[PDB]
Amino acid sequence: PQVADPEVAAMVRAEVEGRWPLGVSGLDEVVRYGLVPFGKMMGPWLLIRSALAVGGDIATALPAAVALECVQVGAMMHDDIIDCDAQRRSKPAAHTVFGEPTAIVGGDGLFFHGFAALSECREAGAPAERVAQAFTVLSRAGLRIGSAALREIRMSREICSVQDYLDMIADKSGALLWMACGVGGTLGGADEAALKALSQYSDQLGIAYAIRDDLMAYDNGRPTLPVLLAHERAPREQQLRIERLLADTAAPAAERYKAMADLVGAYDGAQAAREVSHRHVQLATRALQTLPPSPHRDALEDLTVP
Amino acid sequence: GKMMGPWLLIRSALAVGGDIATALPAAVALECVQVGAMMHDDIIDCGEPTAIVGGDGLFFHGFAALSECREAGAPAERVAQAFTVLSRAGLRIGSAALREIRMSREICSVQDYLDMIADKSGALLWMACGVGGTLGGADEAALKALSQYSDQLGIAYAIRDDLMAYDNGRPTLPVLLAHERPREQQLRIERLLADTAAPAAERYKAMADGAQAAREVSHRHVQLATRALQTLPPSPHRDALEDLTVPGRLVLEH
Ligand SMILES: CC(C)=CCC/C(C)=C\CC/C(C)=C\CSP(=O)(O)OP(=O)(O)O
Ligand SMILES: [Mg+2]
Repeated sequence: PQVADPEVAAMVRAEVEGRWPLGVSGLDEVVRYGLVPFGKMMGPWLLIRSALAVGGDIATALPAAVALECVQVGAMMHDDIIDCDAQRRSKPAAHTVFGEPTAIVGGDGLFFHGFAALSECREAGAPAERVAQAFTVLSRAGLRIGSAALREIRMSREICSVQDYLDMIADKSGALLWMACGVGGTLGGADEAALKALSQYSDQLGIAYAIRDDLMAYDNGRPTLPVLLAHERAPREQQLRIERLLADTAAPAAERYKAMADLVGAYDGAQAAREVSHRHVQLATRALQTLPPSPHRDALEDLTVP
Repeated sequence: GKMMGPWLLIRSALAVGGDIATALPAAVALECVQVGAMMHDDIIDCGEPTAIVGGDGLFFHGFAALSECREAGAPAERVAQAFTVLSRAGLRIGSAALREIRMSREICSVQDYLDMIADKSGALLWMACGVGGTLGGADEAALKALSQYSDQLGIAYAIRDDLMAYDNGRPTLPVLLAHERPREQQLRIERLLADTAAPAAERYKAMADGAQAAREVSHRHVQLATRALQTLPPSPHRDALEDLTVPGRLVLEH
C-alpha cells in the first residue's frame, strides 16, 4: 500500500480520555460517566477511516471523531430515560445513578461537547466551508435518527409492512453510520461520488446491524424482522394471532414471547432475516468499491464480515 | 412578551454592519436551540419521551439552519465561528443548570449566585447576541461588548424573575442578600427551604417576612449592560438594545 495504517480505536480513546480525564467534576463528571467504559468506539473509528479513505488528515478527523462519540453517548444517555429494557449486563443508566434531571442535562452537555468538538475542526486546519457542511451532514443525520426513534416507540405493539421496517431501521442505524462516514468523508474532502458511496455503504451496513440486533434474541413489544417475515409467510389464521398477541397489552409477555418464537421458527423468520441481512452486506461491500484502494477501504470492507 | 433572543440576535447582527438576509434564517435557527432547551427545562421541573427527543432534534435543527446561512450568502468563515460561539454557550448553560439542581436547599454566596445566572441567563442571551454579531462581521471589540452586555442583561432579568415571586422556593438574590445582612436570622433563612415538611403557602409568607437591594444590584447590571453598548457604534440598532435594558412590559412568567 502507499498510505499508512494507524490504530484508530486506541488513538480516539487517548483523545477522549485527555479531554475528560479521571477526576473531573461538575458537568464534565456526568459527561465522563456516559463516555466510560470506552469500548469499541466504532462510530469514531468509522469517521476516521472514512476521512482517511478519501485522503483526509487524522488531525482534521480527530476532533470530529470526538464529536461523533459525544453525540452518540448523548443520544444513548437520553434513550435510557425513555426506554427501559435493562439487560442484566447493561451499564447502570445515568438517571438511575444521577437522577433523571441530571441525565437530561448530562446528555445535552454531551451533545454540545459534540458540536464544540466539531467546531474545533476549523482550528485543526479544515476550511470553514468544510466545517459548515460537516455540521449540515451531522445535523441531518441526527434528525433521521431522532425521527426513527420516535416512530419506533409509536410503532410498538403494532405490525407494519416489512418495507416500512427496513426504512425504519435505516433511519436509526444507517443514519448513525452515515453520520460518522458522511462527516468523515466531508472533512476528508470526498467528492460527491465518494460521499454517495459512503452513503450507500452506511445505509446498507446499517440495515445489517439492525437485523443482527433482532437476531440475538433468537440466536419489549418491538416488531422485529423475523416476526415480520414469519407473519408474511404464515397463512391467515396464524397471521391474526400474530397480530393479536402484539396488539395484546394484558397477557404475559413471557408467554407471548415464547408463543412468538414458535411462529418465527415455524415459518423460518430467523433464516429469512439472515438472508435479507446478507443481501444488504453484499450491497455495502459493493458500494465501497467506488472508493480508491487503500488500507482504510479494506478496514471498512472487513467490517461487513461478521 | 416573546423571547429576547430572536430580536436580540437580529439587532446584534445589524448593529455591527450585518445583513438582514443572514440574520433572519439564523434567528429561526437560534429559536430552535432555545425552544429545544426549554422543552428539557420543563422536564427537570416536576409527553416526556417526545419532549426529550424532540428537544434534541431542535438542537440539530439549530445547527443545520445555522449552517444553512451559507444559503443566505454569509461568509463560511463567519458561520464557522458561529458554531464555536453557539456550542460554548450551550456548555455554559448546561454547567449552570447542573449547579442549579445541586444548589437547592442551601444558601450560597452572592458571587456564586451571580455567576450561575450569568452562565445560565447571560449565556442564553449571549447565545443570541454572539451568534448574531458573529454573522454580522463584528470585530473582537464588539463581540466583547456583546458578551458583557448579554451577561449583565441576563443577570438583571434573572433577578427580576426572582423578585416576581415576592412583589418553588429555590434560593434567589433577595433571599441571599437578606441573609448576608444577624446570626439568628441567618439560621431562620437557611432552615425553611432546607425544611421539607411544612405548608408551602406558609414558608412562602415566612420567607418573604434584600429585595430593594436586589433592585440596586439589578440596576448596577443594567448600567453595565448599557455601558457595554457604548463600545458599539451609535445606530438605531444600538438604541434598540438600550431600550431593552429598561424593564418595559414583558410577559414575566417562567
Ligand atoms: C444543556 C443546555 C443547553 C441547557 C440546560 C438547561 C435547560 C434545560 C434550560 C435553560 C433555560 C435557560 C437557559 C434560561 C431560562 S431561566 P428563566 O428564569 O428566564 O425561566 P425558567 O427558569 O426557564 O422558567
Ligand atoms: Mg426552569
